[PDB]
Amino acid sequence: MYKIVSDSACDLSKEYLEKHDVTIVPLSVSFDGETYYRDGVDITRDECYQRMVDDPKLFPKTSLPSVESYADVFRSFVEQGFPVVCFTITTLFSGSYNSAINAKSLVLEDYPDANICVIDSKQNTVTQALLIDQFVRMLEDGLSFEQAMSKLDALMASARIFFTVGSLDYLKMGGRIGKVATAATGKLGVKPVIIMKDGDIGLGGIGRNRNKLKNSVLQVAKKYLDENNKDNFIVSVGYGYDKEEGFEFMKEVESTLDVKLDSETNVAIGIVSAVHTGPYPIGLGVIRKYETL
Ligand SMILES: CCCCCCCCCCCCCCCCCC(=O)O
Repeated sequence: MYKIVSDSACDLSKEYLEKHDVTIVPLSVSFDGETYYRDGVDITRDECYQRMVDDPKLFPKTSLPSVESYADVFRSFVEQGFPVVCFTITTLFSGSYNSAINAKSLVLEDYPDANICVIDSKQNTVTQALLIDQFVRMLEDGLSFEQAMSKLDALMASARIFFTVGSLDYLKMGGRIGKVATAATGKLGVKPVIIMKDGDIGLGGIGRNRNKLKNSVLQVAKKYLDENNKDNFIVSVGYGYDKEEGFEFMKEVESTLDVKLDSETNVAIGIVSAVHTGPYPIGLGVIRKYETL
């Protein structure tokens, strides 16, 4: 029996965490740059979105989890004899992974025969949730840790997020915009269609109208799924401030792609991503079914 751990960027539902025994190590958010609140623990996802929606000039800051936060979780499981597997947001967005690496080392000092595996998921939000869920599936289906790890690279390489946001303001201010900043996207009124793959974000298209942008998101995903064998993928949706739009989007996804969503890994996009996307991200994530690899 493994104790699966993730940082809070994965956005897995309360229900999922209880059902599959996944433990979350929270990132923090600050609105004034002085006081920080642990994601989901000291503040709720809905409250954070509200602060941003109420104040379009407010740019909050995120902070990686402390080494001690990871260490206390690792330690409590390890002294019970549990092997630990810990997933983090992509190292290209956050130093979360390296906090966990330092925390593993800390715990080893006091428990030299401890089994702790730290994984740079190379994902975020929906695809981090999809990857964790593939791992949860493999272990529940009776694969050994080694058998599951032998599929990890291919799973991570196959993951994609296809999404759009309300503006470039938060991405630029938060420093992770990277290749999504171009001459075209810098023009007044334009929003990007964004693709997350291989641990980072890139530009998949542009537009101006919310509904047209969501249609472009779907067309970009459809091309990828068609190329790679749609039947062999799990598909889930992530939504931001407007839950109704999210549910309606899920219908468009199922209709356009001719799939049924895996609802367990649908996510209300969390604070970690929202601080950087703004309160209006919407999109879908996909990942290969391990069985097909
Ligand atoms: C369907 C899901 C759509 C939302 C996808 C958003 C994923 C990529 C957007 C960029 C996210 C940057 C997050 C950086 C978090 C930094 C945390 C920290 O301070 O260490």
